[PDB]
Amino acid sequence: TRPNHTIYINNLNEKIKKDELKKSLHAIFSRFGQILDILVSRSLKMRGQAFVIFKEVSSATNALRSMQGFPFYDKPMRIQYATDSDIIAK
RNA sequence: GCGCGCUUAAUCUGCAGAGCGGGGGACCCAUUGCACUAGGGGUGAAUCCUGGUAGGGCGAAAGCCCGAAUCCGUCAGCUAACCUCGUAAGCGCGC
Ligand SMILES: Nc1ncnc2c1ncn2[C@@H]1O[C@@H]2COP(=O)(O)O[C@H]3[C@@H](O)[C@H](n4cnc5c(N)ncnc54)O[C@@H]3COP(=O)(O)O[C@H]2[C@H]1O
Ligand SMILES: Nc1ncnc2c1ncn2[C@@H]1O[C@@H]2COP(=O)(O)O[C@H]3[C@@H](O)[C@H](n4cnc5c(N)ncnc54)O[C@@H]3COP(=O)(O)O[C@H]2[C@H]1O
Ligand SMILES: [K+]
Ligand SMILES: [Mg+2]
Ligand SMILES: [Mg+2]
Ligand SMILES: [Mg+2]
Ligand SMILES: [Mg+2]
Ligand SMILES: [Mg+2]
Repeated sequence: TRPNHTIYINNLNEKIKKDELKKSLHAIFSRFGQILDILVSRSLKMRGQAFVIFKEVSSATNALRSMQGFPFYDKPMRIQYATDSDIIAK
């Protein structure tokens, strides 16, 4: 719940492949600001989740506030704030 | 060495078939998971608590024992089709 450069999204449709999911997430979130990276994994623990890392925290906050609850692949996205991502911390 | 047996998927036929087993792997169902570095998982009865113990083997029974080892490599839920490998080894009696 603490503001971060990286936003954490879950409740995502697990049938959607990594490439397509990342492409769609970039498509939707790039309008809020420059995206540093998008981490997606389909492992047992990490599936249904994604990490969108923004260049600016303001972008992260606006994206989160704006896309909170968005119908994405027939499921409402659940968005919270990320610890800092390795790319940012470094 | 051979004849019965025993744990085990570990046995038969002339490296390969048959038989017996292990793992991956859709739809369906279940899973809401804070990652970018031991974690997660598989064979087996062999797991846990600080000698006990879950769980297993022989035995009609009472009783006697095991309660090991090791591997995949950061990854594996269920799962037809399908893809794959294993068929090592350790003993008890007799001649
Ligand atoms: N899969 C398993 N799960 C749990 N526990 C297991 C197990 N396999 C074996 N055990 C236990 O550990 C001991 C190991 O015996 P092993 O098979 O080396 O050696 C055995 C066996 O090779 C042989 N044996 C046992 N019963 C036999 C029988 N009825 N006929 C012929 N030979 C027998 O003589 C030895 C006597 O063993 P014993 O039964 O006193 O003790 C056995 C058994 O109690
Ligand atoms: N789903 C999974 N998740 C995580 N790790 C997994 C896994 N599946 C397999 N592994 C591990 O990786 C190896 C893969 O070889 P595979 O299981 O084909 O090779 C196995 C298997 O094909 C066969 N096997 C194992 N247990 C068997 C059994 N009970 N009956 C018949 N064959 C068996 O012999 C080999 C034994 O070697 P081992 O099991 O040490 O070697 C296994 C195991 O250590
Ligand atoms: K088991
Ligand atoms: Mg062969
Ligand atoms: Mg099994
Ligand atoms: Mg599976
Ligand atoms: Mg038996
Ligand atoms: Mg899977």
